[PDB]
Amino acid sequence: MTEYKLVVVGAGGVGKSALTIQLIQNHFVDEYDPTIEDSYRKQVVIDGETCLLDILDTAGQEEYSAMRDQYMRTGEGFLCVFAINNTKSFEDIHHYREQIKRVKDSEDVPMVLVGNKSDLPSRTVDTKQAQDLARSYGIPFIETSAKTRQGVDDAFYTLVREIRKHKE
Ligand SMILES: Nc1nc2c(ncn2[C@@H]2O[C@H](COP(=O)(O)OP(=O)(O)O)[C@@H](O)[C@H]2O)c(=O)[nH]1
Ligand SMILES: *S(=O)(=O)c1cccc(S(=O)(=O)Nc2ccncc2)c1
Ligand SMILES: [Mg+2]
Repeated sequence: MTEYKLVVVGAGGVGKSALTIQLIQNHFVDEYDPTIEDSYRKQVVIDGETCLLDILDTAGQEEYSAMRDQYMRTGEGFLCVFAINNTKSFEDIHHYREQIKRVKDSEDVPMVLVGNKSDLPSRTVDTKQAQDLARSYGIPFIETSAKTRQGVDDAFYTLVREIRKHKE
């Protein structure tokens, strides 16, 4: 079956681990060591076809590591995550997108902008702001909650579909 290599990037605290663990293991985890980088694996059916997802969940201290570099070079698509209640994490999005463009040496990189923690009412980033940013990057914007599962499959499977079209 076809395999897809996905990488979840964004500032610490935005919910990368929670989004990934929710997708892979179907549980919301409120206390996951922010310093753990790990790859996760799941067999899923997307548009009728069984796929294997391999997902790197990133920790900040590994950002410039050689081993991170190898995963980024081979990564086929990227979720750029911020939290809708944290303006700083939204401000940081360009940093992650820039790193991806550089490592892939490409303007044609499958990516989705993810606004996580949509269940929280203390919003500080507007959907219109993120949609504008996503449009400027040529990518979709998907709202998620790792807590309620809102949008979680949609974010990952949208990225997969983008990789699939990029390859095929
Ligand atoms: N309410 C809510 N909390 C979340 C969500 N995603 C993550 N969190 C919480 O935010 C904190 C940081 O999440 P974590 O996954 O460790 O972020 P990471 O540093 O990007 O891996 C934890 O307390 C999580 O439970 C979400 O969608 N909603
Ligand atoms: S790592 O130990 O090299 C590793 C663990 C699991 C899966 C892989 S990979 O699918 O070969 N590469 C990859 C790249 C980017 N994101 C996820 C997985 C590597
Ligand atoms: Mg984490």
